[PDB]
Amino acid sequence: MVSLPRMVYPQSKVLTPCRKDVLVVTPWLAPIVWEGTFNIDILNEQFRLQNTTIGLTVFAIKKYVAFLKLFLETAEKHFMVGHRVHYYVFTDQPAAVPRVTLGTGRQLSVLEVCERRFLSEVDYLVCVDVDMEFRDHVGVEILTPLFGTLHPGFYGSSREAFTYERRPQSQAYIPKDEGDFYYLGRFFGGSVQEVQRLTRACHQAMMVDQANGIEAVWHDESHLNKYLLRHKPTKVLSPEYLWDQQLLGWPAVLRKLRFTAVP
Ligand SMILES: CCCCCCO[C@@H]1O[C@H](CO)[C@H](O)[C@H](O)[C@H]1O[C@@H]1O[C@@H](C)[C@@H](O)[C@@H](O)[C@@H]1O
Ligand SMILES: O=c1ccn([C@@H]2O[C@H](COP(=O)(O)OP(=O)(O)O)[C@@H](O)[C@H]2O)c(=O)[nH]1
Ligand SMILES: [Hg+2]
Ligand SMILES: [Hg+2]
Ligand SMILES: [Hg+2]
Ligand SMILES: [Hg+2]
Repeated sequence: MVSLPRMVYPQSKVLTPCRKDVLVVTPWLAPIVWEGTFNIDILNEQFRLQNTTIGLTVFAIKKYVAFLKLFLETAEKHFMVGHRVHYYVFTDQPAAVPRVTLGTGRQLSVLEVCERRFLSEVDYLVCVDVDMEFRDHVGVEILTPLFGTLHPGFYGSSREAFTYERRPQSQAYIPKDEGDFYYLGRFFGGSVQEVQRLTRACHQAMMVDQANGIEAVWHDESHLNKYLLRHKPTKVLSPEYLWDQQLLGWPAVLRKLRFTAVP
């Protein structure tokens, strides 16, 4: 709505690709977020003017509560810094949640293990796994109605090699000649509405597979991929946003490693 203020930055070169080594836009015109493709100053202005609030959801059950401290501490240094953030930690051990110091405008809720609550408190929802840590900037450049993240182990793979559910009996089934990318189940999100639609669809699909006595090869991730195949994401995040340096190193194609597995 509101107009952006005067800003000074490099023009942008119509005749110069921002990247010559990677695909920066999908066939359905959704941007693929790589370092160098965005001016964070412009994006920060756009989202702050909207007083955007981002919700970050994580599940920490059983032995996984041990990952919370590093997860939250690093998020405080790299996730949506400058914007309103609301952390939602779902755990079976509320008292085991570390007391992490948060910056201003950021809050955390412990939910022991509602839907409409999200719609009321945040504009976007970012759903990630807790056994990770932020190592670099993860900001508003990822926000959009719906986004998936390229899985680090298959970004350069052909569709036939993707570990999609290949059994026709499963609702998550995807044949060999179908598929755009293999998205990681550990990092996805979008507007509250779109995220609830995705989780709702996947919940029902999994219920169907259950009754039929079948369980997708990679569970939630398998259904996520089926959903995103049929409902194209409005933005796709590159592997910079979901990596594992111990297992994959640090390729030249990745100018930054932002969110990674904890060794
Ligand atoms: C062909 C080489 C690929 C190496 C990565 C395999 O990653 C696993 O992929 C499956 C789907 O095929 C699941 O997504 C699984 O969760 C992935 O493992 C997890 O992510 C990788 C990157 C690594 O951090 C593992 O320790 C995780 O368990
Ligand atoms: O067999 C499993 C593996 C993971 N999880 C849950 O998934 C979350 C994060 O998943 P994972 O360990 O697969 O994360 P990744 O290494 O993919 O980041 C954990 O907090 C657990 O609550 C689970 O319930 N069962
Ligand atoms: Hg979520
Ligand atoms: Hg689904
Ligand atoms: Hg599900
Ligand atoms: Hg899903």
